Amino acid sequence: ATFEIVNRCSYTVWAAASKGDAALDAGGRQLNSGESWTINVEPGTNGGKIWARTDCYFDDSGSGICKTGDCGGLLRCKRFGRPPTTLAEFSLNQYGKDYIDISNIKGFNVPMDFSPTTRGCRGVRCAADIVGQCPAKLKAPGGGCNDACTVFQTSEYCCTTGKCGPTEYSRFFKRLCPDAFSYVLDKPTTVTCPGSSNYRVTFCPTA
Repeated sequence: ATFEIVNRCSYTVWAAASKGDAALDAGGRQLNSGESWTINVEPGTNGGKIWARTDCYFDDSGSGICKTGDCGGLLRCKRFGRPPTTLAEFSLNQYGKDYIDISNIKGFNVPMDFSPTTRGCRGVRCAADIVGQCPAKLKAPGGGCNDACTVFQTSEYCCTTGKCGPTEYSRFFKRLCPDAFSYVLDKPTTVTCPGSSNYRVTFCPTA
């Protein structure tokens, strides 16, 4: 499958693509404002994620650190990123279908649209100004808005019992972005697309 990753932000993002134990395609790439990166994601991929990283410092070897979404200090991500990270999440070719969503469960850093290229399903978007509205206690020191589980590390927020409901902090994200997951047991906002669809992930969407 094809995923076009497009940076329409006024700032650079270091795009990342991983399925948690491995890179998808090259795993990461610097996208200056206006740049795009088209990757191939293998059919059958489950638990794939694409996200933006902001304010990265990499040396010539591709090692360093990002202020949001850092993946083990690498330019080319193999693992998932440090919160806060707006997440484009997908599993492909699952019983004939693809499944896509956006999640704020690990916080929000960059506004995102995640849409199919085909007409056979809809896209989803979380592009409200969550960082500008972020409650003080959730503000992340390098930018972005942490989820409450990251900040407080209690079962109320982390759902580590498999038993949790909405909170004032999940509702902060959910009201701003109803189409994104705001906590683990949120009413699902996963979209069913035709199997073997192609997609576009847009940072700072306007269309």
